[PDB]
Formats: sequence, C-alpha cells, structure tokens
Amino acid sequence: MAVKKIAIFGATGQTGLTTLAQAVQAGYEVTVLVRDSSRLPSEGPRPAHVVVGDVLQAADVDKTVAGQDAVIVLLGTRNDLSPTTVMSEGARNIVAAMKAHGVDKVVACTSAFLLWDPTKVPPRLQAVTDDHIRMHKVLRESGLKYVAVMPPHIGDQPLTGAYTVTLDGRGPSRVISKHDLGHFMLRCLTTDEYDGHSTYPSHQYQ
Amino acid sequence: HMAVKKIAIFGATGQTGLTTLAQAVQAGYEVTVLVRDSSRLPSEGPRPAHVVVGDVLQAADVDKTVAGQDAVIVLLGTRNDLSPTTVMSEGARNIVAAMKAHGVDKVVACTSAFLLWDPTKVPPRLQAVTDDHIRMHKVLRESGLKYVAVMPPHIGDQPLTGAYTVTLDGRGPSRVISKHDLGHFMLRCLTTDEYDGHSTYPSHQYQ
Ligand SMILES: NC(=O)c1ccc[n+]([C@@H]2O[C@H](COP(=O)([O-])OP(=O)(O)OC[C@H]3O[C@@H](n4cnc5c(N)ncnc54)[C@H](OP(=O)(O)O)[C@@H]3O)[C@@H](O)[C@H]2O)c1
Ligand SMILES: NC(=O)c1ccc[n+]([C@@H]2O[C@H](COP(=O)([O-])OP(=O)(O)OC[C@H]3O[C@@H](n4cnc5c(N)ncnc54)[C@H](OP(=O)(O)O)[C@@H]3O)[C@@H](O)[C@H]2O)c1
Ligand SMILES: O=C(O)c1cc(/N=N/c2ccc(O)c(C(=O)O)c2)ccc1O
Ligand SMILES: O=C(O)c1cc(/N=N/c2ccc(O)c(C(=O)O)c2)ccc1O
Repeated sequence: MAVKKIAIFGATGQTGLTTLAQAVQAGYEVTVLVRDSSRLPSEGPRPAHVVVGDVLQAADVDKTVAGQDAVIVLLGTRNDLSPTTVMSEGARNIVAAMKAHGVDKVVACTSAFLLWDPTKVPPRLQAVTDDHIRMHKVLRESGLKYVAVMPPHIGDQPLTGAYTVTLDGRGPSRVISKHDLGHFMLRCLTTDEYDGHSTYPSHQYQ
Repeated sequence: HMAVKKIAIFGATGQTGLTTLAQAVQAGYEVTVLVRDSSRLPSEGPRPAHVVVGDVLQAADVDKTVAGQDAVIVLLGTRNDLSPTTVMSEGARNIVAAMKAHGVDKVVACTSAFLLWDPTKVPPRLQAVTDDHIRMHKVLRESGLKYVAVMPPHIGDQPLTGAYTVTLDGRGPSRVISKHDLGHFMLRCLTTDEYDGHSTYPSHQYQ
C-alpha cells in the first residue's frame, strides 16, 4: 500500500492498543516506541518492530521515526492529571525526527478542550490541557502535514466506523469510543483532506 | 513621564522578541539589539537601528547595548534548559549593572505567570527555568530601577489584537496571550508609569 510503515507513539495506551490491533489487521507494518517498564501485552497483536525507550530521548524517537511513511501520536499521562510537558516535548522530538528523516504525515491526538471556551474547561484537566495546547502549537508550527485530532470523552463503546468528523469546531456528541478514535487516526493516513485541520470525531452509540 | 525613544531589546531573536522588535521599529523607536548571531534577524521588513553582536553573559556586550538608552526590554529565554541554569538571572545582573552605570532607569522584563501561581503548577521539566525566572525577578526588584514585571501565561501565535486584558498583581481570566499582543504590551509599558513596581498578567480570549 501507499502508506504501509507507520510509527505509533503511545501504542500501549487505552487508544493505542486498539489502534495497533486495527493497524496490524489492516496490513500495516507497525513500529512502536514502548517504555522499558511497559511493554505490549503478551497475548495481543504483535507489531513489526519494537523500539524500547522514551519519547523524551531524541535518539529513541529518531530510531522509531526512521524509515516510516507516517506517524500516529497517542501519547498521554494515563490517569495522572499533574502538570506535565511529556506530550509537547515528545512532539518536539517527533517533529525534529520527521524533518531529519523526510517523513511528512503526522496524525496526533490532543483534546476537544482546545476547541472549548477556556472558561469552561474543567480545572482538574487544565494542566493536561495546557500541555495539549503546547503540543498542538509545536505540531502546527512545524510545517509538517499535521492532522490535529481533538476528541471529546474517550469511551469503551464499539468500533463502528460510523462516527461524525467535525472540521475546525466542536461536534454534535461529547463521546468517541477508543476503537472509533483509533479507526479515525488510521483513516487519516489514507487521505489528505484533514491535513492542516482540526478534527473532532464523535458519535452516539445506539 | 520621560519620553522613551531609544530602547535596547534583549532576546530580540526569540518568538516574542521578533514581533516586539518589528512592532517597535514600525512605531518609531530607535532600537538596539544584542544578538549572538545576526543571521537570526530578518533581512527584510522592519530592521533595528543598531545591532550589537555578543552575549548577555558578557558584561561588556551588555554595557555596549544599554549605553545611551531610555529604557530596556528583556525577552530572554532558555527553552532548552531543563536542569539548573542561571543564564537569565546572570544576564539580568549584567543588565542592572549597565543600567546603573549609564543612568537608564526603566526596565520591562518577561518572566512567566508561574511566578503568580502555586509552585506545584510548574511541570517538572520547567522547574529549573522557573527557578531562574524567580532569581531574575528578584535581581530586578532589588535593583531600585523602575521595573515592570511581565508574567505571561502560554504564549500563542494568534494575530495582534491590542485588545487583551492586563491584570495587576494577580492573575487574569485567560491562560494565553499571543506573542504579538505580549510584544504590544511590552511596548505599552514604555509609555506609562502605571505598572512600575507591579507584576502584570496579560491575557485574552482569541476568536
Ligand atoms: N476521555 C479521555 O480520556 C480523553 C479525552 C480527550 C483527550 N484525551 C487525551 O487523548 C490522548 C490519548 O489518551 P489515551 O487514554 O489513549 O492514552 P493513555 O491511556 O494515557 O496512554 C498514554 C500512552 O502514552 C505512552 N507514554 C507516556 N509517556 C511516554 C513517554 N515518556 N515515552 C513514551 N511513551 C509514553 C504511554 O506509555 P506507558 O505504557 O509506558 O504508560 C501510553 O502508551 C491523551 O493525550 C489524552 O489526554 C483523553
Ligand atoms: N513559551 C511560553 O508559552 C512561555 C510562557 C510563559 C513565559 N515564557 C517565558 O517568556 C520569555 C520569552 O519567551 P520566548 O518564547 O519569546 O523566548 P525564546 O523564543 O526562547 O527566545 C529566547 C531569546 O533569548 C536569547 N538568548 C538566550 N540566551 C542568550 C544569551 N546568552 N545571550 C543573548 N541572548 C540570549 C535568545 O537568543 P538566540 O536566538 O541567540 O537563541 C532569544 O532571542 C522566556 O523567558 C520564557 O521562559 C514562555
Ligand atoms: O483522566 C481523565 O479524566 C482525563 C480526561 C481527559 N479528557 N476528557 C475530555 C476531553 C474533552 C472533552 O470534550 C471531554 C468531554 O466533553 O467530556 C472530556 C484527558 C485526560 C484525562 O486523564
Ligand atoms: O521552554 C519553554 O517552552 C518554557 C515554557 C514556559 N511556560 N511557562 C508557562 C507559564 C504559565 C502558563 O500557563 C503556561 C502555559 O499555559 O502553557 C506556560 C516557561 C519557561 C520555558 O523555558
């Protein structure tokens, strides 16, 4: 296929695990970056290549980005709402590696709160949102072919492929299943129509 | 007050520096910049009147930049430092000494809104630069110079509005200021004494 080799950052995470499973089923040759302490589960889908290391190390990000057709970014801090720069600094490393290695397409997940009135963002989520804002600025200013995926609440509902994709604004539902979010990140590999846009995927599960 | 025409800008090649410099040149200021590498200044459009090539850590280079000015704008930063660093505070000591030696009495300097919030708001990677912002702020406050402390939140890329809010000695209502609005505010601080001795938090809601 046109896009065949992809790097996934955050493959062990809630959305990353289903994105990886869908990508392997769809025939992608997937490279993952995993932290040493948190490898992919034994019984699950196996990627083609594993780099062990940290997104905060340029060397490890370089190893993961080299030779790819595109990059998916599903970094996050799991339940931890503390102040952080891991997403934005990870994105700085990813941008630098993509430029050095001639990779252009990056589909990266931040949050629908980037499209909210800031007075309404829940204060408990402001520290994480501040880093999503930093991350989105890094990716927007890079000049790369960047699809800004900005989901609302990530739920455990099924894969449908039937969700709404709202461009450059908030969508009509406040949930997307983790499986649909991963499906959309992969869909963004096969089209240029979302490049340079913010995208809000959402659905009503019924 | 005293009419400011000549200014030095430190950090003029940075993201806020570049637009503060452009806006200052367009408004008519006679601008002197201290730059480590003159190729980082734009070759077209508005250009400063005077370029000193050198380093804020070298007292002589700072002295040459501050000589003859009416006021000083400080937009230094060290984005890549994540462990203890003293570049900004040592630069500020050199700036203060040069201002005292040359009779320059007005300094408008950028640190960050972390200095207005609980220290646990600081991401761990940013503790070292925040600690050095605190040292720089203390150097400027203890100098006896007329000092406006500008303590912005996230610096964004939205177009200049001139319509942002400034909150005095406290935090305002948004957590972003465009680099263009931040630069506009630094220049506004040259036209008035009202912020002298205060901390200022510029912020705005864009679109
Ligand atoms: N409702 C929601 O939960 C919601 C809504 C909107 C937006 N979001 C945002 O959507 C994104 C994805 O959320 P999610 O729930 O799928 O993610 P998650 O479960 O928090 O997974 C985060 C992933 O990032 C990896 N990671 C973290 N730090 C890393 C580091 N230093 N180096 C390498 N990898 C690192 C994690 O690896 P480890 O296995 O080593 O931890 C894991 O694979 C997040 O940014 C989140 O804030 C979430
Ligand atoms: N980014 C944010 O959202 C944010 C938020 C709050 C506060 N801040 C703080 O706001 C301030 C301005 O940030 P910014 O992003 O506009 O700055 P920046 O883009 O990082 O620019 C830093 C400037 O300082 C110069 N500089 C650094 N070391 C120097 C040295 N030894 N001698 C002479 N010049 C030196 C740099 O010169 P070169 O071009 O030669 O490197 C550049 O002109 C910083 O102190 C920052 O910590 C940033
Ligand atoms: O731990 C968490 O609770 C958490 C929640 C997050 N985001 N939640 C969102 C984001 C955007 C939204 O629009 C909505 C919504 O509409 O409810 C919810 C992100 C990281 C987290 O760790
Ligand atoms: O290296 C950098 O990029 C850097 C970034 C800084 N950011 N400071 C703040 C302060 C308050 C805020 O609210 C926010 C925000 O909301 O993003 C950011 C400070 C020093 C640095 O060296």
